[PDB]
Amino acid sequence: PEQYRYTLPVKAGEQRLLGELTGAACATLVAEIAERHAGPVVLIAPDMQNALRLHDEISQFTDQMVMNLADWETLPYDSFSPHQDIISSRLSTLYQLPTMQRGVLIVPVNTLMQRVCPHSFLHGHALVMKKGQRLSRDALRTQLDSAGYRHVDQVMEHGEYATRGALLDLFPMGSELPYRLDFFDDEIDSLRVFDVDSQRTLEEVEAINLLPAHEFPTDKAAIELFRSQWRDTFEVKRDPEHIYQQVSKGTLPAGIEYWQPLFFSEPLPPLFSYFPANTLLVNTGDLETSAERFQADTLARFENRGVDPMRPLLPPQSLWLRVDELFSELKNWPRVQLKTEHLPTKAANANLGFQKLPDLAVQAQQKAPLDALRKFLETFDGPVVFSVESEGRREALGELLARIKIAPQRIMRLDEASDRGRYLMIGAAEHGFVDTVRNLALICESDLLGERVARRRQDSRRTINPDTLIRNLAELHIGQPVVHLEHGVGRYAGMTTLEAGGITGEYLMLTYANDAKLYVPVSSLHLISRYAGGAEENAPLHKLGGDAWSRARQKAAEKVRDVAAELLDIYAQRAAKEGFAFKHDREQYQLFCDSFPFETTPDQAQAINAVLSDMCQPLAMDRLVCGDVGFGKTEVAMRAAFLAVDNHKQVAVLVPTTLLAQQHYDNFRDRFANWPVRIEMISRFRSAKEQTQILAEVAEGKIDILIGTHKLLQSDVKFKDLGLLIVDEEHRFGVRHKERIKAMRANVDILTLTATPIPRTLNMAMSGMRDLSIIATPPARRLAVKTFVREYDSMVVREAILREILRGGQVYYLYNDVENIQKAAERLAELVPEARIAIGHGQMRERELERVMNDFHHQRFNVLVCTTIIETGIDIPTANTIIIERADHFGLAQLHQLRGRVGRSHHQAYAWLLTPHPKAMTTDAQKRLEAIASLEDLGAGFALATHDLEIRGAGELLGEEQSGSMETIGFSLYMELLENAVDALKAGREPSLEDLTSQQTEVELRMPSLLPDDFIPDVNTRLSFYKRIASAKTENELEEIKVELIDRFGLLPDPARTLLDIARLRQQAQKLGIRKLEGNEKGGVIEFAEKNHVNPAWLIGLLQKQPQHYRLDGPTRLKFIQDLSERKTRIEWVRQFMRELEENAI
Repeated sequence: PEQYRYTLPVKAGEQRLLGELTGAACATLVAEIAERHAGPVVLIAPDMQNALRLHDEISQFTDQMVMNLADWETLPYDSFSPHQDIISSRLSTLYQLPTMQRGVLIVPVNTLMQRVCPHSFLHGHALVMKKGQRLSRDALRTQLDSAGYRHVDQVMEHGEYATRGALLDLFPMGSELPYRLDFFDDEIDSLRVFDVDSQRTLEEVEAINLLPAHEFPTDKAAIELFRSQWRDTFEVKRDPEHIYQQVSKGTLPAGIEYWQPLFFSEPLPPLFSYFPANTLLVNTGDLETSAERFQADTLARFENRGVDPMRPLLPPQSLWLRVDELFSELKNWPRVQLKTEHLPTKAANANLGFQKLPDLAVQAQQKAPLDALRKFLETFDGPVVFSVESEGRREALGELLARIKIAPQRIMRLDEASDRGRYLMIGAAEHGFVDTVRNLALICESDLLGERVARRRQDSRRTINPDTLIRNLAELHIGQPVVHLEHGVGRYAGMTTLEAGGITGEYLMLTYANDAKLYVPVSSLHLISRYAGGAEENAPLHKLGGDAWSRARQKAAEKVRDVAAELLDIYAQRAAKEGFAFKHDREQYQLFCDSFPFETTPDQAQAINAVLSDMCQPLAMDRLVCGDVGFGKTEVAMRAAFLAVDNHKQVAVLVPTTLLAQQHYDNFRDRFANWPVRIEMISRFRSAKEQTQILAEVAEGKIDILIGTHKLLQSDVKFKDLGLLIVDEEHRFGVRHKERIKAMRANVDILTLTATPIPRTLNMAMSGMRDLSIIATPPARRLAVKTFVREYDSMVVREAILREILRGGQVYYLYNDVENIQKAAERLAELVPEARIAIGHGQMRERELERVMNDFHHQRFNVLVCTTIIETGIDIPTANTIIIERADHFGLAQLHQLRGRVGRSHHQAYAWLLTPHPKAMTTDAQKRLEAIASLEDLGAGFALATHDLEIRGAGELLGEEQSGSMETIGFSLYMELLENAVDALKAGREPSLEDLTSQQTEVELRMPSLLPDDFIPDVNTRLSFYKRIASAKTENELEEIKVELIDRFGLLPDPARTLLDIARLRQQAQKLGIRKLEGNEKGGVIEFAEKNHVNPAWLIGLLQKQPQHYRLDGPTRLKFIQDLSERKTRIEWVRQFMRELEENAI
C-alpha cells in the first residue's frame, strides 16, 4: 500500500536510516532515492574505492545522471600536480553543480572535506564562443593564455591549444573532446570536434564553453596577488627553486595545487557551498572513522613535509575542513544513511527486505552441475533477472541457461519484471541479492560461476598503430637507425633546405659510416624505412658508396628463398598424408569446460577452435600458438589434451626446463581434477627407479598424459597409442634435441606453444607454409606514465606506495632477488604498515594467478612483490605504480616492457626505476636509464619496443639463420623480400624476382615541391607526410592525404598542391613508362622506358600536325616546346599531356 517502508528526509539533520541491504542493494536504492525527489542526491562514499565501483552500479538501475566529483588523487602536500582529465572533470562538475536539478553525484569523504574554489571564480572566468563571434584568432590566443592554457604544436591533452595558420585547435577544460576552430576575416567561421589521435575532424558543432585551465587563476593579476599573500604568510628567498620565485617567473611548480588558497583573497569555501537548495545527501559506512583518519594523515603530512625551506606549507585549515566543520556543515542537509546490519525499530528507520542469494554456483563435481540453479528456478514464483556485464557475456548465459531449458526475456529497467518471468539485464552489477519486500531475484555471473576477474579488453581509446610509427616514421628522433634501399642502414640526422636550380627543396639528412652524410630528396623518401631489428642498440652502419650492402641485400634474398622452399614442400607433404580424426562430442567438451568458468578472449577462442579443428581433420596437425601468460593461455593446451584423451589416446608434453615441467604438471593436475585422467611427469624431480616404474606404466597405456624434460627424449620411451604431442617453447631445446624432436613428430598431431608473439604481417605471409594461431598482446596505448630514476630511498618507496593506496589502487614491486623474497615482503610491510603485501613467485600456476588477481580486485591486498618481469605481466587494471628495486640490470627491452605494465586512461600512472650507488652502476646502464627517464608518457618507444619483441619472436619461428639477415637489412625489407619469395614460389616462378627495385621515376617541373615551414612547423610531422605521399600508390591515397592536410592545417599552399600533384604525375608516369620527365619555362623532355605504352600513330600524328611543339631526340627521348612561363600553366599542360598520352595508350 504505501509505495515503500521509508519516507525521504527534508530538513537539516533529518536522517532516515535504511537497513539490511546486501550486494547490488545500495546500487538499486540510490537509484530509486534519485527518482522520487525533485532534487539532486549527493552520495557521499566512505572511500574512493567504493565510489568508483558505485558509479557503474547505480548507472545500471537508472536513466538518470550518475556523476562523480573526482579527487586530485595526489597526496596532501604532494610533489605532483593533478592529472589534467581529473581537473577538467572537476571544473566541469563544480561549474554545473549549483544548477544541478536532478540526479546523483558521488563524493568520497576524502574529497568532500577538501575545499573548493569560490563560485565567483568559475562563473566569472567562464566564456562562450559560437558559429560567428567577433573574436580575432590572435585575440583568443591571448585570452587562452590568460585562462592559463598551454601553447602546444599538436594539442593532445586538456588545457592545450595549438596554432596552424587559418586554424586554432584547443582542448577546453570543461569538455570531453577538443575543438578545431578555423577563422575568416576576424570572424570565427566554424567549430569542429576532433579526435586527438586521428587529429581529423569528427562531428560538426556550433557552440563551445570555455572554463579556466585550473582551479585557480593564472593571469597577470593572480600572480601579483599570489606574491603578496605569500609575503604575507612565509619568508621569501632568492634561490631559483623557491615556490615564490617560481610562481613569479610565470611558472607552475609541481605540487602547487596545495597552495590554491594564495591565488585568492577570499577563503576557499566548503564544497557544500555548491550544493543546490533541494539537495539530498546519502550515506554509506561511517564517515567519522574515515573522516578522522584523513584529518590525521593530513596533519601528519603537515609536520613532516613542512620542513623544506623552499616549500613552506599552509595550515590544514586553509585546504581542508576539520572533522568538526564537516559534520557541522553536514547537519544542514537531510540525509539517508545506508547500512547493511539489521536496524532496531526506531520510528525513523526502515529495514528493507533484502537477503543474500542462495548458493547457486555451478559444481563441476556433481553429475548435475546446474541443478542448484535448476531447482531454485522451478521452486520460485517471482522474477529472477540475470545481470550480465557485456553483450558478449549475455551470450555466455544463453549457452549456459540453455542447458536447463531457460532462454530469458530481456528487460532494460527492472520494473518490467513480473511473476514467473526470467529476465536478463546488461549491467555493471558484480553480484546479486534477493528481494524479500517484493520477492525478486538478481543473479549476476559471479553468483553463478565462482568469481570474476577485473579486466576490460577495449583499447580503441588510445591505440598506437603498429604500422604508422614504422611505415611513416612518425616519431623519428635524431640518431635512430634508418634504412635506404639503395645504400643501407644510416642514422637520421634531420631535415635541411637546400638550393637546386634556384628552387628551394627539402631534403632528409641521413648519416652513414665515417659521418658520410647522404641527402635524400623528399620525393624519394619511398626508399626509406625505419630500422626494425630486435636490437636498436646494435645496428649496421653501412659505408656510403660501399659494396657490403648490395651483397647483404642478396645473401638475404638467397636465404629467404631457401626458407620459403623448405617450408612449402613440408606443408604440402603433410597435406597429402593420412592422419587421425578425433571426433569431439559437444557434451563431453562442455563439461570439461565447466572446470574453467572464465571468459575467453576472442583471439584465444579463435585458437582453441582452430586447434580443435586441425585435430578433427584426417591430417596430422602441426600448429603453433603464440600468446602471453594471461589467465587462461593454458586452456588451448588443456583442451587439446582433453580431446586426445577423450579418444583414448595418450598425450606427451615436452618442455625445456624442469621448473616448467613441474608447473605444467601442476596445472594439468588441477585442470583434470574432476576427471579420471592419470597424469605423470618425468624430470629431474624423479629418481631413475621411479622413471622406470613410470615409463613402464606409459607403455602399458596406463598413463594418459606424460610431461617431461628432454629426458623424455634421452630414453626410448614406448607409448601404447600416442596421439598428441605438445611442445612448449621448442625454440630453446638445443640442436641435438631439436632433431630428436622432428623425429618424434611424424605420425602424430603436434602442437607447439610459445610466449614471444609474432608480427601481424608475418602472419598472412605464412598462410599456407606454417599453420599458426596468434593470441595478440593487447595494443600499446598512449597513457600517462611518469617514469623516474632515483637511487634507492625508502622514503620514496613509501610515499610512492602510499600515493597509490590512497586512491584505491595497487602497486607492483619487482625486487632485487638478493635475499629471501619472504623477508623483503616483511621489510616492506614494516616500512608501509598502512599497506598489505602479497608475494608473486615465478611460474605462477593458474590457481595462484586467479587467487592473486581476485584478492587485488577486493582490495584484500594492495602491493604485490614480484621476482621476474613475467610476473609483472599479470592483469591488474588498478595497479598503476610499478617499482623496480634494481632497475639498472635491465635493458630498454625490458624496462619499456615493465614501464607499460602500469597505466589507466584519464589517470596518472607512475614508475620508479630505482638504482644503487653511482659506483655500483655500469657506465652503459647509467646512460640506458637516463634515456627513458626522459620520456614523459607512454607513447612511441613502448609501442616500438613492443614491435621489436614480436620480431625476435619472428627470428625464433624462422631460425637463427633468418634472424641474421633480419638484423642485417631490417625486418621491414626482409618481410618485403619474403612476402615476395612466397607469392613467387607459390605461383610457380622463381625468387630472383629482384623486381623489388623501383622504376626510378623522376618527375621534375622546376617549381617548388614541398611542405612549407610555416604550413607544418613540426619537422617530424612534415616528414611523416612526405613518406606517406612518396609511398602513396593510388590516386585516392593522394587525395585522402590531401583532405587530411586541409582539414588539419587548412588552406593548401602552392608548394603543397605542387608536391601532391607532381606526386600524382610520377605515378601516371610509371603506368605509362616514362623513366623521367623534365619540364621548364620553355617546354621539357620526356624520357621513355623500353617498355612503354605510347601509341606511335598518336605520336607521329603529333609530330606532324604540331612540329613547332614536339621534336624527337634519340630513340628514347621526346622534347616538347610550349609556353610554360607561369608555374601554374606548366603543371596544367604536363597533366593534360599525361591525360592525352594515356587516353591513347596501347
